[PDB]
Amino acid sequence: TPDVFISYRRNSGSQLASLLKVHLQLHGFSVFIDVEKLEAGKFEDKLIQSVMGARNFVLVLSPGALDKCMQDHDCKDWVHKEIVTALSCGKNIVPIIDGFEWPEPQVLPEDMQAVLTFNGIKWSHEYQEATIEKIIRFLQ
Amino acid sequence: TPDVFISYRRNSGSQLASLLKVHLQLHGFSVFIDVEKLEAGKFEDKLIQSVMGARNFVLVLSPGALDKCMQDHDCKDWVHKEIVTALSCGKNIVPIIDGFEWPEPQVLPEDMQAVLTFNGIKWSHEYQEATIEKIIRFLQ
Amino acid sequence: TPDVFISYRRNSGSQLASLLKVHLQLHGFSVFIDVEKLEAGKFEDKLIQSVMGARNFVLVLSPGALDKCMQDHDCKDWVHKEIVTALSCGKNIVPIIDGFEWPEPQVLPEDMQAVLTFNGIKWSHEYQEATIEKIIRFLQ
Amino acid sequence: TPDVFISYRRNSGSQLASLLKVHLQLHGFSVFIDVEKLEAGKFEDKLIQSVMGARNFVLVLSPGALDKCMQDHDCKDWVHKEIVTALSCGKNIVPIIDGFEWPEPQVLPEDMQAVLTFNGIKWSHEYQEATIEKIIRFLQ
Amino acid sequence: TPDVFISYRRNSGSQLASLLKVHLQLHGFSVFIDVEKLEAGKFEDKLIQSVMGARNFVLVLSPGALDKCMQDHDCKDWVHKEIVTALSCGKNIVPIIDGFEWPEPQVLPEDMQAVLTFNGIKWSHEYQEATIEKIIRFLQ
Amino acid sequence: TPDVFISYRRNSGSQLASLLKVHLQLHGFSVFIDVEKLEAGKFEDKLIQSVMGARNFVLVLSPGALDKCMQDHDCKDWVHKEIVTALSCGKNIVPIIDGFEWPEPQVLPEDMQAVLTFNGIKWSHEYQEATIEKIIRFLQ
Amino acid sequence: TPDVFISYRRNSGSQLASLLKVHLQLHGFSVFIDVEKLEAGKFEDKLIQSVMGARNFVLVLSPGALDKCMQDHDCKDWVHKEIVTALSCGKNIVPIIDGFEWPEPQVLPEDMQAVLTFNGIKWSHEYQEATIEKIIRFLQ
Amino acid sequence: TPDVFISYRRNSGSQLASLLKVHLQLHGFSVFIDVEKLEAGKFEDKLIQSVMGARNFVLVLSPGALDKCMQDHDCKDWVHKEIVTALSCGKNIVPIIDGFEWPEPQVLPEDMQAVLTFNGIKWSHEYQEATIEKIIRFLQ
Ligand SMILES: Nc1ncnc2c1ncn2[C@@H]1O[C@H](COP(=O)(O)OP(=O)(O)OC[C@H]2O[C@@H]([n+]3ccc4c(I)cccc4c3)[C@H](O)[C@@H]2O)[C@@H](O)[C@H]1O
Ligand SMILES: Nc1ncnc2c1ncn2[C@@H]1O[C@H](COP(=O)(O)OP(=O)(O)OC[C@H]2O[C@@H]([n+]3ccc4c(I)cccc4c3)[C@H](O)[C@@H]2O)[C@@H](O)[C@H]1O
Ligand SMILES: Nc1ncnc2c1ncn2[C@@H]1O[C@H](COP(=O)(O)OP(=O)(O)OC[C@H]2O[C@@H]([n+]3ccc4c(I)cccc4c3)[C@H](O)[C@@H]2O)[C@@H](O)[C@H]1O
Ligand SMILES: Nc1ncnc2c1ncn2[C@@H]1O[C@H](COP(=O)(O)OP(=O)(O)OC[C@H]2O[C@@H]([n+]3ccc4c(I)cccc4c3)[C@H](O)[C@@H]2O)[C@@H](O)[C@H]1O
Ligand SMILES: Nc1ncnc2c1ncn2[C@@H]1O[C@H](COP(=O)(O)OP(=O)(O)OC[C@H]2O[C@@H]([n+]3ccc4c(I)cccc4c3)[C@H](O)[C@@H]2O)[C@@H](O)[C@H]1O
Ligand SMILES: Nc1ncnc2c1ncn2[C@@H]1O[C@H](COP(=O)(O)OP(=O)(O)OC[C@H]2O[C@@H]([n+]3ccc4c(I)cccc4c3)[C@H](O)[C@@H]2O)[C@@H](O)[C@H]1O
Ligand SMILES: Nc1ncnc2c1ncn2[C@@H]1O[C@H](COP(=O)(O)OP(=O)(O)OC[C@H]2O[C@@H]([n+]3ccc4c(I)cccc4c3)[C@H](O)[C@@H]2O)[C@@H](O)[C@H]1O
Ligand SMILES: Nc1ncnc2c1ncn2[C@@H]1O[C@H](COP(=O)(O)OP(=O)(O)OC[C@H]2O[C@@H]([n+]3ccc4c(I)cccc4c3)[C@H](O)[C@@H]2O)[C@@H](O)[C@H]1O
Repeated sequence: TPDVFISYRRNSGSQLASLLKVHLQLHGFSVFIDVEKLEAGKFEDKLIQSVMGARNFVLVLSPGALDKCMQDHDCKDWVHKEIVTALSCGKNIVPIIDGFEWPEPQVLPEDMQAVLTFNGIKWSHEYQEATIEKIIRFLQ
Repeated sequence: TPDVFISYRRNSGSQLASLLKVHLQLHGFSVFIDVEKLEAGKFEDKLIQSVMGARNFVLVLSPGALDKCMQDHDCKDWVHKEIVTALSCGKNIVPIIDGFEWPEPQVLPEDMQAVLTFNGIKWSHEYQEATIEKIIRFLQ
Repeated sequence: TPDVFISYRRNSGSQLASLLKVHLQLHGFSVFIDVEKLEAGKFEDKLIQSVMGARNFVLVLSPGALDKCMQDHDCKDWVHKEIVTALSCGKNIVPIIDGFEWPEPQVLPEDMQAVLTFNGIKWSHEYQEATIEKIIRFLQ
Repeated sequence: TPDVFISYRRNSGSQLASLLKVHLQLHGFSVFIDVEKLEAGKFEDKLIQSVMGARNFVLVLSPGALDKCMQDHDCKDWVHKEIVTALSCGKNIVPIIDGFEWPEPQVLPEDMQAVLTFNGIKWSHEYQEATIEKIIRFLQ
Repeated sequence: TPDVFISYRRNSGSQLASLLKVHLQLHGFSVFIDVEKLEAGKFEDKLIQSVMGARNFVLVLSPGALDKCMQDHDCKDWVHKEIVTALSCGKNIVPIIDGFEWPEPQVLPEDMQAVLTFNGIKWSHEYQEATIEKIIRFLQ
Repeated sequence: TPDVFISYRRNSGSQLASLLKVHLQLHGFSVFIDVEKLEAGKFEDKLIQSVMGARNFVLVLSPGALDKCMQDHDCKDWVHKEIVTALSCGKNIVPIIDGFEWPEPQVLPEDMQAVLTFNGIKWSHEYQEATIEKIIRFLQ
Repeated sequence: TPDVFISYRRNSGSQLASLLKVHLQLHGFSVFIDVEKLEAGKFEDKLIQSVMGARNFVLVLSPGALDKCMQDHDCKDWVHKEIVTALSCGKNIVPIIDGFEWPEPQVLPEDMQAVLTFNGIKWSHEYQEATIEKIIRFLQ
Repeated sequence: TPDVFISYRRNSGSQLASLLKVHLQLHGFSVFIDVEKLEAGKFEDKLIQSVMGARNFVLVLSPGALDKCMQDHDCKDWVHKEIVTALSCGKNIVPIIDGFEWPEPQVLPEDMQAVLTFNGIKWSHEYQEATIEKIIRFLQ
């Protein structure tokens, strides 16, 4: 299974996730993204099983990324699902912040709380080689 | 039996399906379609045993192709019947999306909810060369 | 150089226009379509230039095909603009008819009304191969 | 000297501008971007002196990328200042469409209004591989 | 193990905190600052485990540095709970004074009230060479 | 003579002026700061001669560093008096940004307008080493 | 422990207290002033114990010295707190008067009234040696 | 003859000046103060002829040390008479600042405004050892 798994929001952070894919690949990482690796069949059994098999779990944080996860107690939203699988399996979550404004824990569901307690990486357009060299530092 | 069976709405996807049917045949994929092989008076007992024979099932989801299917408990709608044999027989469904908007699962009857859970291909009018490849990779 | 220049409306004739092209170029003709052969630069020069360079002209009709062409007295529309260019030079126009309501000439621009007298070919949902012989016989 | 020169907005097209530069380099192109090639001194000379120095001119269009270019007849904006240099010197202009909604040519100033007449390349998230080869196809 | 551990507010004590780290390091110390040594994973378990291992404990005070610690009886504020673990563990608390005002001791939480009863060092910009030597003297 | 002359506002840039002095000294540069190289006598003669001496000119732009320069027609403020000297002799100006609100040129006196037209470096607390690496690239 | 303890009011007696130390020091006496001998750790225990260990006790009575001791029932004020420890251990109190006019002690707490009954010493600028020499004759 | 001449206001500078005198003497500078040297007879030609002989001219600037000199057009004030002799002879002036609020030049007579343009020394109660060391560098 690819080492890094990238979880993003389609209508908010598609360009960041694709830039993250390219730099990591040039540095010897095997990355998974849905618009490249997802194929024929039912798409539920491939997202959940692919998250587990990847050592790292990059989460792209872009403005209003977790708005749909709000009040999603039933666990229908597909960003709600992905974080839950990463926590329970205990992966190395590396949130990348790009214009994200953090809320307070009581606004989100109870299952996906531990993501807020992870050390993220600031994405900076002024010093990118420094931001990229830092992300590679976190990844295993 | 034909490699690919095409299911489309008569008053919507007729043009996409015909455009879709030709492209596959140029690539060695024998294709079945009603307007070319449907006769003999008793047509039910061939068209139902035409979707069983072909392993690949294509559901051309043109805008509002499921409109006349809600509350069809009798399952009289023809479009409803073809997919059922695909789900009952566990076929390889490859939906092609052209402007469709996905209703919530609770909307449509519970019987046919399976088709909503299959990864689908978005037909691109500007990059038609790459869209043809992605369909090939999905089809068996 | 191009031999057949195809005109259509992207909001209704996209699939129809795409289907026509594949057969004509299959038989050995040369075809120009915007979403393929159009190149870098300014296009208003190229389209009108390409329309002239094509001995054959094809028009695709469809409901809403000329809704935007109505009251285009300034010749800003691209369907109206390209039709007259071919019309003036006596280009071989081969219209294709579709399911739409025929509007009376007065509403449409007077200069463009001259194309209505050409011997169009109706598109058949059940005799697709029949139309290919009829249309390709019009060409050289 | 540089071969390509990328213009964009820093609050809407920086992720697409960064992804665009990465791919161009792998294919042997020398892309100029501000956050990398800009150094010490007065930047109004190196930017302009490099706009006219590169054969190709690339512009990234994003949601509302030209509003700061509207009614700015004073020419104080820099995306404006870069295009006129490319429009005037007759470089190869390659717009990229990423959610852009085209305005009618009247709103923008006169010296910039000829950019709307070029042939942009739609950015597709589903078919990024086909998008890049097109851009390279345009670059010369 | 880090010899020193700097606890500062981010929005006002970062310039003082970073200058301290440089001067302390040149004398052979091993300072811990979050932006340099905090890495991948949940961060709370790391610094609390790093302060406990920190022989000393520089607390940069800044105009309103402890503004956010009043009424934080929950022990959630981060400057707040950082001090408590060193009072609880009985470390060498060395307040650094740069523009700070001393309020009534009642308002602060009772778990951290012992912090106001320590000998502080006043930072001076006219005599920086002299305030650095005094800091190095307070460190054991 | 030295290599760098550092200008700041003592009320807000004192920490960033001392942080940038020690880093630049460790790289083999000679830095003039007012509270170290300034001895006894008429300081006006020494400041103006020190600005003229060092080839480089670093200006620490912090929140409001140019507020006192507004309406300074008489040229009495001392940060203003140093910038006019640097521009006139054509030195190498390297502004450093920190929380700065960039103003419209008109507010500042006409004498020192050219400072805003030089390329600067944004000070980053998370990526400080890359920032210091960038400054050394500007310096001569 | 010191041979003499200096208690003063920092907003008045600092300059005098600094002149007392530099004169008692030259006569062999060992002195405790807070600005130079107070160091790492908690300070309250060190200054209420230094009064105890001190062999002599000096109270610099300067304008406004005992204003803050007024109605200090809790004995928080350090000028108040340092006297009581001096009286309890039977120490020698040698007040120095510099423009101080003693009040009625009814208002003062009954635990401080003992100070005024001690033989005071007046500081004379004109005849410093006479007052310096008398102070030593009192230091026993 | 004395090498350092101390000017002070007896209602404020008496204590600091006496402190400043003792520290200077221990380092080997023959200092001149009125209470220690102003002999009998007529005192005008005593300290007016001394400052000229003394190379350095220290001036204690306690709160209101030049508030009586304001509008002293008659040269009556004795602090005024000493600055003019120091300036008019071109001596080395070393102001010592203690709780001073620097006035705007126009408030003072033109004869002695030149004393404000000398690099003064800020007296620090916490860092007197550095303060005293700094004066030694400023002396000659
Ligand atoms: N005895 C008779 N002989 C000849 N024509 C008859 C007839 N009775 C009725 N019609 C006509 O057929 C229409 C029903 O079609 P529609 O009402 O539009 O429904 P859909 O568009 O949803 O279906 C779209 C999908 O159905 C599958 N399909 C295939 C063959 C079908 C046949 I043969 C008959 C009916 C439905 C069929 C549906 C096909 O594969 C396609 O892909 C009626 O209106 C009549 O004009
Ligand atoms: N069967 C179907 N085939 C084609 N298109 C369909 C469809 N059903 C629905 N749509 C349409 O596609 C949109 C998706 O956007 P959303 O529903 O807002 O989801 P998100 O953007 O929040 O999550 C973003 C993250 O989820 C993971 N992911 C990966 C694949 C997914 C698929 I395939 C379907 C639905 C969610 C998916 C989520 C992946 O890792 C990604 O990075 C829907 O809205 C529909 O318009
Ligand atoms: N002297 C100074 N030094 C450092 N930073 C300064 C600064 N003055 C201002 N800022 C800050 O930098 C931001 C720039 O963002 P904007 O002013 O909104 O420009 P845009 O993003 O709209 O245009 C996008 C296109 O402009 C070209 N470009 C390149 C470099 C530029 C620089 I350097 C300054 C100003 C405009 C520039 C425009 C480039 O080719 C790009 O492709 C401002 O807002 C300030 O925060
Ligand atoms: N400068 C620009 N670069 C890139 N994309 C731009 C753009 N400006 C606008 N769009 C976008 O492309 C869409 C298409 O234009 P539409 O307004 O929908 O007109 P139609 O599609 O109905 O007519 C169809 C008939 O016109 C001929 N044709 C060919 C090429 C055209 C181009 I290139 C632009 C506009 C109209 C064109 C019409 C074509 O060969 C056929 O025969 C617009 O809506 C914009 O989303
Ligand atoms: N899960 C997340 N991952 C990444 N970034 C996140 C985040 N959540 C939130 N932010 C962002 O980072 C900021 C932190 O600054 P603040 O929240 O204002 O705290 P303070 O400045 O008041 O206290 C200053 C003292 O806190 C200690 N410290 C150290 C590390 C911390 C981390 I890592 C996260 C949150 C607080 C921390 C506090 C440190 O030792 C320092 O000395 C927030 O504001 C968010 O913008
Ligand atoms: N926790 C803290 N750490 C560092 N600095 C702190 C601080 N709290 C406060 N300040 C600062 O120090 C000033 C004290 O001024 P005050 O409290 O008004 O005292 P006084 O004016 O009466 O004159 C002084 C008299 O108190 C005895 N003394 C000696 C040492 C002291 C120390 I060390 C701390 C507090 C009080 C002290 C009192 C001394 O022996 C003499 O007799 C405040 O204003 C702050 O700027
Ligand atoms: N004939 C007389 N014999 C004896 N004592 C007399 C007297 N007439 C007047 N007083 C007394 O002196 C006071 C005026 O002192 P103040 O009003 O405070 O003025 P200052 O503080 O500026 O002076 C201090 C600064 O000036 C220089 N200095 C040096 C010597 C001075 C003398 I001798 C007299 C006046 C000012 C002098 C100033 C000195 O070197 C230092 O630098 C009056 O009240 C009388 O008690
Ligand atoms: N003769 C005197 N001796 C001692 N202290 C005096 C004094 N006169 C006045 N003060 C006091 O010192 C404060 C200075 O702070 P400010 O008034 O805000 O000035 P700035 O912020 O502009 O300075 C930031 C930049 O100015 C240059 N610089 C260098 C040396 C300066 C000197 I020497 C005096 C004044 C301004 C100077 C500015 C230097 O290069 C630095 O980088 C005033 O307010 C007075 O309280």
